[PDB]
Amino acid sequence: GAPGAPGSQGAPGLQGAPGAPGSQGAPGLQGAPGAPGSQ
Amino acid sequence: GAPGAPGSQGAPGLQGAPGAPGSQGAPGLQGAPGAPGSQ
Amino acid sequence: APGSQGAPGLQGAPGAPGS
Amino acid sequence: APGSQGAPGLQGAPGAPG
Amino acid sequence: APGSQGAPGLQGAPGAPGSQGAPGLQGA
Amino acid sequence: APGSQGAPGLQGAPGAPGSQGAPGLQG
Amino acid sequence: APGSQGAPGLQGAPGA
Amino acid sequence: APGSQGAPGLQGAPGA
Amino acid sequence: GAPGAPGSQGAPGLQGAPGAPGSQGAPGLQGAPG
Amino acid sequence: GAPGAPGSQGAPGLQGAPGAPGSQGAPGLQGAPGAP
Amino acid sequence: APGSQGAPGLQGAPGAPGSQG
Amino acid sequence: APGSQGAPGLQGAPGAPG
Amino acid sequence: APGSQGAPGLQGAPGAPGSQGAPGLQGAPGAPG
Amino acid sequence: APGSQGAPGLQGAPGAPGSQGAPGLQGAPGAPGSQ
Amino acid sequence: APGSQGAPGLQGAPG
Amino acid sequence: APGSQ
Repeated sequence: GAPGAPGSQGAPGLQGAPGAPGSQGAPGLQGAPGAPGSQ
Repeated sequence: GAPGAPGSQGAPGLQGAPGAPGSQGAPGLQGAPGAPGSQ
Repeated sequence: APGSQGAPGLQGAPGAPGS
Repeated sequence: APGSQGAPGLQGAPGAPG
Repeated sequence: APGSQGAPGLQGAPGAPGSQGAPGLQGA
Repeated sequence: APGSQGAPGLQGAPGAPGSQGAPGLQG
Repeated sequence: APGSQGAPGLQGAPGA
Repeated sequence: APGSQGAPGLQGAPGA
Repeated sequence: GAPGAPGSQGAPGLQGAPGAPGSQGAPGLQGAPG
Repeated sequence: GAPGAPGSQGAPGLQGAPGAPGSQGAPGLQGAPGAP
Repeated sequence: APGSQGAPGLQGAPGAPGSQG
Repeated sequence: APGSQGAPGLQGAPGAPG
Repeated sequence: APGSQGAPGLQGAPGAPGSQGAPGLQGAPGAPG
Repeated sequence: APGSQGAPGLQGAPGAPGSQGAPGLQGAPGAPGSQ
Repeated sequence: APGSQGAPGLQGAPG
Repeated sequence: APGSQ
């Protein structure tokens, strides 16, 4: 009258869940007055 | 008969690596081009 | 992954310099 | 994907005084 | 709830300055 | 569960639909 | 920004 | 959106 | 075997016009200078 | 017994039908506004 | 599949003009 | 991840009088 | 169906049409003047 | 169904990248010159 | 593609 | 540019 021992292992990686944000990095400002054509 | 040994999964919550590192985005040029001399 | 960018052509005609 | 729809936007600037 | 798991619907609420403009340019 | 599956997220995309210098040649 | 194509500014307009 | 590299992309200050 | 071919259905693919396109409008066509 | 190709087959699933007009890119832009 | 990529408005050198104007 | 893709693009027309 | 299982097909040759012609980008400057 | 299907490949043409059509070559129309 | 962005005119400042 | 400097 004995059942088994279903000690289900864990997940070696499991829900690591990397953010996967995706690179938005946007250095996008050289807008300092670039010598405007007003001379 | 006797108990068992571990092992199971199917899909233990797939997550996905991070997206990427900050790009250069849309680097600007300047406020206005043409000349820096006095108008 | 959904990676969705090669080169957005990196500048749409930067500008028309006044001179 | 697209880089800010012509990233700068109206690059020559909208003079449009009036 | 067996439910599911999903990343946020979207980000915050940005957007306004940085496109283009020159209220004061005439270039005549 | 019907929980951590997005939802609250706003645009989070700054359209930045205006950049008016103003001081420049004439105007 | 992408999405506002066509003539989001004066473009052809030399000025005002 | 159309997701395009739009913007007016032109010049207008010294244009007129 | 083959009780009712459980889920032995057809596999339609990518209908419509796969190949996500997009409009593209750059700085407008330049005028004909004098 | 022995399912006849068990599971299911509803392949098409989601669909984007990306049948946008081939022009996609600015076809010919805007007729040259000739200026003085 | 490997995809989703962008390169939208991949201008390259649309105008690349000097002091033409 | 198609290996990104052909990305031949950067600044357009920096023309005008400048 | 032991036939095959690999998620093999990742898109294909025609792929992005990417015609990549550039009929004209900057050639004859429309008679700038 | 041992080896049921003949491993349908990339359902036709593999080789992701496209860039086919070459609408033109270069040189936006007009009149050449340093103007 | 290390060192591979010059699309418009990069490294072409003739001024 | 042929000028502006």
